[PDB]
Amino acid sequence: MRIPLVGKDSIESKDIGFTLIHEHLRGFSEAVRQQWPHLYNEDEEFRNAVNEVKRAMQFGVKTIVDPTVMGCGRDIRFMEKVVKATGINLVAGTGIIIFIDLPFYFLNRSIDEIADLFIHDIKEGIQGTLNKAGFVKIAADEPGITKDVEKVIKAAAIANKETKVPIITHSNAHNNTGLEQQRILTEEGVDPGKILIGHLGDTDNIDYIKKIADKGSFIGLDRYGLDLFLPVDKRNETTLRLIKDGYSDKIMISHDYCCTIDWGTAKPEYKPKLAPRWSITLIFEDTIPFLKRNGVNEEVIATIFKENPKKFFS
Amino acid sequence: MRIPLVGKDSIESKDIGFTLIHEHLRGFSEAVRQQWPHLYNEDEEFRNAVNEVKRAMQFGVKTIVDPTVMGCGRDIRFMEKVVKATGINLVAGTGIIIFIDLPFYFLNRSIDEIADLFIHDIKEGIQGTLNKAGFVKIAADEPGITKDVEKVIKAAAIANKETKVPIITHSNAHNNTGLEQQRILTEEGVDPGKILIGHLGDTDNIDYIKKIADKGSFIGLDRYGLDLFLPVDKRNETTLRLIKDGYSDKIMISHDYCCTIDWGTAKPEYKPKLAPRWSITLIFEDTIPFLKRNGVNEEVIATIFKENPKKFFS
Ligand SMILES: [Co+2]
Ligand SMILES: [Co+2]
Ligand SMILES: [Fe+3]
Ligand SMILES: [Fe+3]
Repeated sequence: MRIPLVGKDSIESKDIGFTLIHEHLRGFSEAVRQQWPHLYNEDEEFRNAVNEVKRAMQFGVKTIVDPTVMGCGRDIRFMEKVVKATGINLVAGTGIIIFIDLPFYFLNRSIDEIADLFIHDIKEGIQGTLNKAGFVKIAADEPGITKDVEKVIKAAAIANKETKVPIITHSNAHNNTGLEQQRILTEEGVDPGKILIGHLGDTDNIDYIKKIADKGSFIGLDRYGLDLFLPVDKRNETTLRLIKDGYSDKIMISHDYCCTIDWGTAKPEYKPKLAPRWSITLIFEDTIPFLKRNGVNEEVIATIFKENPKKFFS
Repeated sequence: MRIPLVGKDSIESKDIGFTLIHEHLRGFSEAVRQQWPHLYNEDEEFRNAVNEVKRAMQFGVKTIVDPTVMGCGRDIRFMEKVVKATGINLVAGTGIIIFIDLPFYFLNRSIDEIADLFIHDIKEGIQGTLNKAGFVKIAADEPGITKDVEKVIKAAAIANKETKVPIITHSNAHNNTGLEQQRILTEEGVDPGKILIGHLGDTDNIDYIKKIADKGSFIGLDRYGLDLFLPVDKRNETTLRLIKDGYSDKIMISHDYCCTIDWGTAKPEYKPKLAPRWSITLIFEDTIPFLKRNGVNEEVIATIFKENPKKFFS
């Protein structure tokens, strides 16, 4: 019974079914929400999350993997309520999202101490519940591999070696952070096939993407719907090029959709094409249809959304 | 009725009495505590805070100012319970402690939006209660005045100009951050006498300290008890030198004691003199007695602990 699920008994990885590997039921900054609760509306967040999950299930999604962790407001009790309302298979994780330095708590603390937090969540449970973490999430972005970023990467390696759960990353597609994450993890003894290097869909530098896939890790053509990083069409072109080039067995596709996020809204940009609705089902309305009529068959779709997650969690 | 108090009616500034201007009932990283509650024990924190406050009151402390804000785990409900248990006058504040960048929430948000959070806490109340903030707290440290640090400083200026509450700072005594905070705030129209530049007691560069006091702001000879920054004796010498040099009317003394903090414990260092017990009453056991027998009279003590806080909040 490999994979722990929020609010359910654990399931064998072979039964994961059609999976969205990188979605967020909700995201927020823990410190801002604790200090200024007036900014938030949990009931609206809950309604939005339930609606999106139901829509995903209507398109045949069986399992959602939610890599919300420390820094983005992971709340296992909110997740379990969404499960109760929908019946979705939901995989929660553990980890830390930082781009520069760790919080003040971590002053004078070792990599082992950080790893112990992840292992606690995997083996004992999350936030005082018996819901266990099924993967580790880590990050790097524009600042690159800082001292503290490297500490978290190495802690994730320790957690993987002890518990065998896979690792999902956040990277910046325009620097080499994804490649660096992969290298540091594999040097620490992590199987490359247990790593998903995230946010690679943000670039059309296909050689960089192929380099990571060729080293053995899954490539996250996630953020489907955020044209800020790269338009859906260019993403689609990149996705289609990778498929016709033979990389289906390394491709993971998701939206990285946040049913509710607290980030300020950026300046809008309007293109000659009307922006597709970023949602947890955009790949069913745009990407998958775009793919199909470009010649890619059902077996490729099954590889990306079923076989690849199965392997990842196997 | 100038100064709001946690769990009490507001008091006139003239009735503040003997005040500890910079103490923490509790500190923690919001994100770490939300994600790994197993690391914390609120009942122990509560017992420790109540014990320390009671001991302070036995030495004649009437009012404690607690500059725990976003980044250090401000919790108004915990504070109100401590008030109920002790009867202390407790002044809570608003603000943000960052050293480099703001949390992800603040992407694409203006200085005005940040100021609005502080003004909400001052005028409406803290964390969904009717307990209001009586000052703004801001920080800068080893990284200096970063873009985001400057945004928070300017937001504090807006809050002060609108509400007239004073500003307490965290600075690094070994760079010019305190001087920079003072300059930026005064350029934005903040009265220098409404600013306390914190952590200046960490240095024995008296000329730097005098420079800040001479520009009109209070000088925080806080961290009494943390020999890491500077031994008590050297602090005492610095404090005594400043007094005999005429700076009593700018000096503010506190411990910056945290009844419970979640920071990892640093490598211990042992000096020929046994380390004095860092606590909220160390100045009653060491500093004030050290001062008195060095010739400083009761009027100086009243200036530092009564008249100066009165002015600050007037
Ligand atoms: Co990400
Ligand atoms: Co400080
Ligand atoms: Fe994400
Ligand atoms: Fe402090």
